[PDB]
Amino acid sequence: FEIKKICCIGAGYVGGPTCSVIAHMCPEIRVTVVDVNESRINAWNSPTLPIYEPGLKEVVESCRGKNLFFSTNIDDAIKEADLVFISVNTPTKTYGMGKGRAADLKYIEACARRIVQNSNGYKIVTEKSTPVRAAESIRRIFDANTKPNLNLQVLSNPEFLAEGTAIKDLKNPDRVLIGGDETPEGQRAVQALCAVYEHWVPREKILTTNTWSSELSKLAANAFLAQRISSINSISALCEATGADVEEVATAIGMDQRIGNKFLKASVGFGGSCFQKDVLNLVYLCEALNLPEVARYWQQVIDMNDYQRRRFASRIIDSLFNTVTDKKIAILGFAFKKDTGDTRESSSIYISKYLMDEGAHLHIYDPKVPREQIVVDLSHDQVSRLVTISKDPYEACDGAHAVVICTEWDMFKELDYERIHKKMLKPAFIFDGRRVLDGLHNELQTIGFQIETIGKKV
Amino acid sequence: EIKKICCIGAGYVGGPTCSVIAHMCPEIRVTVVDVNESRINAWNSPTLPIYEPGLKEVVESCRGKNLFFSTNIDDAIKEADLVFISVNTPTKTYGMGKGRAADLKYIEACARRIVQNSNGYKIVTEKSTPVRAAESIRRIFDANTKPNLNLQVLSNPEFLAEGTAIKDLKNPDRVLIGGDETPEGQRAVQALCAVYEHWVPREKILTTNTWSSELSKLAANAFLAQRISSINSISALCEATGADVEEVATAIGMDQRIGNKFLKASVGFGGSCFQKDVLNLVYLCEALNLPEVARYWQQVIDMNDYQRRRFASRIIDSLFNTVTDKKIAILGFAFKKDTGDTRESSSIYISKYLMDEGAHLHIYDPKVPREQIVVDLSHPDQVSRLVTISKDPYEACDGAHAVVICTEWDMFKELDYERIHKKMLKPAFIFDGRRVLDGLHNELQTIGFQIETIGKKV
Amino acid sequence: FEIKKICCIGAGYVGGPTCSVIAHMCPEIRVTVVDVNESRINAWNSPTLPIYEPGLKEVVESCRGKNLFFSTNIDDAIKEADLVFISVNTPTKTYGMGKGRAADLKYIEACARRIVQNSNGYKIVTEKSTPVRAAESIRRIFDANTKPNLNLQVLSNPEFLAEGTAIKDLKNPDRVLIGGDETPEGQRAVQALCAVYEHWVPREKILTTNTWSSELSKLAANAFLAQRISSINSISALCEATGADVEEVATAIGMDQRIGNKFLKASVGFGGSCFQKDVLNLVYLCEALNLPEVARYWQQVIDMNDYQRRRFASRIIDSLFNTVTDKKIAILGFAFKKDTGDTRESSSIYISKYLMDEGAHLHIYDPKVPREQIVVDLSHDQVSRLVTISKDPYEACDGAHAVVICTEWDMFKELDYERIHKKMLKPAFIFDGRRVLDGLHNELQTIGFQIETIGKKV
Repeated sequence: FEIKKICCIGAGYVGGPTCSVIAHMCPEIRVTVVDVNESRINAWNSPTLPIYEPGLKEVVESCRGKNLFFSTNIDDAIKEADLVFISVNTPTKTYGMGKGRAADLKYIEACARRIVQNSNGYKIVTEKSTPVRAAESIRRIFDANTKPNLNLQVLSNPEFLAEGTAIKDLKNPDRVLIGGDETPEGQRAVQALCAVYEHWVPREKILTTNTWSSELSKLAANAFLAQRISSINSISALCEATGADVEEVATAIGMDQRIGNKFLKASVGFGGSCFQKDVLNLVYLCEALNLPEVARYWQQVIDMNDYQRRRFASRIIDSLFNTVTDKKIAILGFAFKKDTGDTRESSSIYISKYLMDEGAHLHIYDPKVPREQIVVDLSHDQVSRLVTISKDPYEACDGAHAVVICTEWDMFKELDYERIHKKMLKPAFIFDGRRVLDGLHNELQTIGFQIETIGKKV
Repeated sequence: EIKKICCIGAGYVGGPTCSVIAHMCPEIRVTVVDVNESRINAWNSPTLPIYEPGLKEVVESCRGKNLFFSTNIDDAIKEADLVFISVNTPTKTYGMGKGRAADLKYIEACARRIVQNSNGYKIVTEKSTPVRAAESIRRIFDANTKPNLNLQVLSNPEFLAEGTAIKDLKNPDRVLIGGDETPEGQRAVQALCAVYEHWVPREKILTTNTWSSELSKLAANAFLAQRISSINSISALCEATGADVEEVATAIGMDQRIGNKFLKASVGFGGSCFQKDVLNLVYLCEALNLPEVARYWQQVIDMNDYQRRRFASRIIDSLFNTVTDKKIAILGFAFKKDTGDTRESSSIYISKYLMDEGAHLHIYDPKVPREQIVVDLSHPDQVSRLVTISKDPYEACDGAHAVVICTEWDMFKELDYERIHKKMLKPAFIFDGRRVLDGLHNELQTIGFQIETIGKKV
Repeated sequence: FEIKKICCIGAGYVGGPTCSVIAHMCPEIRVTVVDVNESRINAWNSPTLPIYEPGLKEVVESCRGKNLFFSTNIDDAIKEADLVFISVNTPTKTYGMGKGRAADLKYIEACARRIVQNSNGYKIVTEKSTPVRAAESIRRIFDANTKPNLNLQVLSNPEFLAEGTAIKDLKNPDRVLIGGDETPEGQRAVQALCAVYEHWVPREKILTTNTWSSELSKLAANAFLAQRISSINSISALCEATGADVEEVATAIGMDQRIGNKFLKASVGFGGSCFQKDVLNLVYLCEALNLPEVARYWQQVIDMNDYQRRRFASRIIDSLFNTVTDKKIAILGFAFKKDTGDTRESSSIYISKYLMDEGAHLHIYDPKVPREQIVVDLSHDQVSRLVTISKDPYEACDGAHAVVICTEWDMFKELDYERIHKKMLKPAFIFDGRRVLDGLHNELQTIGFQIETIGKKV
């Protein structure tokens, strides 16, 4: 009927911030986040949260201990909950079928079973990572382990938040998506969860589908975004060959309202822990379902990304006459995008890897990524021989043959380039992988730099 | 200051654009010229050779005052400040790039005509904007200089859609103008801007180099085509998993970074713009040794081709792989609703696949003339033996095994399907290739139909 | 309950001989064979039957007009029948999907519909050509066109007879196979048809399966037989390369009772209208069902057959120094196997075709095949220029460079080879494609022949 108590299994990004927001917006609902990881739970109950998000500390502390609880007691929280969120990791498989592409359902299934063991009467169970087949899997387990007077409803409610802006995104979503059965039972359940979201979210922005659609939506959304980036990246190679300019072309394209102007910035390649993972998973799913045409269609988004990184590296190596042994090269930017410390699937790792294959002496600078993270990312002895992590950008550039800008940190616009030039070996190259130095081209060339950028003919 | 305009080419590009300019700039003399005398006479008649809503009023508003249609090319060039080249760029039919490359023969001949008839300073602006057009005109001008002859070459693509040409010309999303990044080019661009600023706000006017304006027109259409192919690829996936493509497209679309336009799954995209532009883009990548980029874009075409085939082969399979002497209704022949245009219509391809099976097709479309349906299906006896063009949908469905909906005409929503069912052979099939019958499935299933549709599992 | 009246739709090999035997063995049953082809029906009612089979004329005439009837009145025969056989042609598709491989269900479906229109109360309907999906197709049609008090049961009862021995095979079958639903209705029906066969056939030899199994059995049986031939043919190529002898190897193989000694005679290639058609159909079915591994497995049976014919032809052409223009060559045997006039998929057609490609003057002899059939088989002007049909074998060999034995007619063993040699050009070649001349090798070599055979090293 009404949702008064909520259990969230999983205290990560998927479930921590969401349930904190729910308990901040609905004073009447007892929200209990549970996790087997004790050190994670103690961090949520500390004055410093295990997740860095703007305004998150304030949201939690305004209701923690009131109607928001972080507990290591999973069993009991399930027992007394009207609604159980499942938001646990779904890491990519590391061995077996779909190795490196398919998602691993083991934690979802283990949570599904713990729910049965600890559960009585009516409950609504909503999965939040939403890989394809999660809901089907949870359904199979519930149906095969029933009890008298046990009625578990299964729903799907994917998270669309982006890290860095989790709270704004949670308070002001483009849409909320809930999936459930096209049954009179399933309808009863979708309504219940809707009523929770309607505390801060208009009904206009709440969309109800079937469980399969919510699963495929999350995946497809991220695939379309990634496609946009590879599309404009493919154009960038064509601009380099013709004398067109990818920033002019992208702006022209974006002013068509049927297309819109977002996700059209050409780059050395997309990164982050969402896009490649989701496109690879989509490809796997199509192969497994005997849809090879659709699989090869989506594979191109990955192949284009790979090609964009390789041709960038290759252009650097060719400018150096195909010899980079013992030459110092500055890598400016290691984060996968600016204004974050996240390096997952960062394009800098890949470019670095290519230059290390050439025996380059890499001096790497990034204002936010820790030295420890960079070392681990490049390793898998080569790192010890070839990689220096520079304290400052000038240190990285001192006596370098080339400067390679890999991340679009704003500070790179405003470095003293005349000084950098003096201390570089000649010819001094600047390779701009992010169009971050647009407008400075005439000045850099008169300073003496050979300056090159994605999507611009030499 | 531009006060005299000559437009070579009285087609879809030149006619409407120059009529609008003249209707917005009383002070500018605008002369549309063409060698084809009968066309010119038609522009000077009460029956223009182009049917666009609003066009007759625009023409008659200023024709004779400051808008003129003439067969005298030479005197129109001689006097003009600005010369638009608005001639056809047909796809090559033989030779290198047969079926994919644009043929620049008319653009070159105009460039040669312009030099023959010009002295002093003139701006020449290419409007069809195929890739290399600007370079071509520039090569003819540069090799044929006269003392005191200073021609500037600009590129200015049209973005109108037939049916809303006037609305798109009076309120464009953007105006694109390409020119050299030089003082000459800048001056020439400025002059053309000043013309458009009589009715177009300066924020919506974008200036670029001439390569960018060419690439932009090609790229925009490719991006649009790619979106439809992406959503069609999702539709196959939905059919295999139990997701619904409309649900999914609506979820994807409410992401403000993706936008909700061009996300409707269909039997395949059609029209004179998309396949042509993507094919030309593929061709240009091969020629520029960008095979990676060529196969990336080729996928947009292959996915379109795959979506049509799997739709057809689903019809053929449901009829146990024999359609010989079987009556099949085809509802809709235009490439989309509300038009009589059949170019690259999916109906053509579906009809073609069923004809290879010896199907007796009965085709109904409320706007496409019977001679256009016949001529499209005759392209390289089969049409003679197998095809009937019906005058009402009920004559087409009388005694048919299957009803194929290929074009999203609204009237198909509202037919008497109880009536149709009774007169169909059993089992009676409806294959809905446009999702036109969504919401009605339970009505039709209980009437007795086997009803199938794109992006919905059976 | 009991079967007293039987209607057979189709008066060919499938239904003519079977129903004649049924009416000869069951005096109590009224058997009525019907066909739209009037000239076929009048032939069955004449003293000379349209089908040549040993003892067939006697079987028909002992009961024709008593309890066996051949009628052009399809409609009425259906009305009064307890049991309706469907045994009409299922020709390979000539256009569309599965062209040249898939079977065409059009006549089965047309018979299914005529049955509904003309049928009341309870009837059992048994299809006898049994291509895959036939029964499913008939079932779909019956279910979609029901009436009050209409109960049609669908069964499958494939024919295994071989032409030439139809009657012996019908009176003494290895097995009878009937397929029907695993329902209490389907069981009722299978029993009824069993009781008919039990008039001359022991219950031990009557096998009951599901409708899908009977369909796949017919196909798979013929595929296994064809596989056996290609297997021993593959070995024959290996014997030629090693010095083993394929007749020794085949005999050794066959004496393993787990293998048995049938269908192990190596040849130039299998033929007849059953094997290639059934293997091609099996391959198509696997492709259509997304079983590409199984498809390529079975394709090898066809590829091996093709390879065996080609390498045989190629050996002839190489022995002639790759020039056969205007050289006379005797083709002895045109029938696909000995003791018949049937040339369907005969290996002689293929070998002939290869030599005609070389501009050979073919003199063709066969004791049973008509001249008219040979001409039609080789045609599709080349035949007029290059092909002579010889009255006698000696005429064929007179002034020939080579003698090619393509069919295993016994008479070829006993020709006067010393005479043939005298009249041949030298070197005189004999190419034995059937091991028909085994044991004569020493004599032919001392006569002066260069004699070669399948599966024997030079």
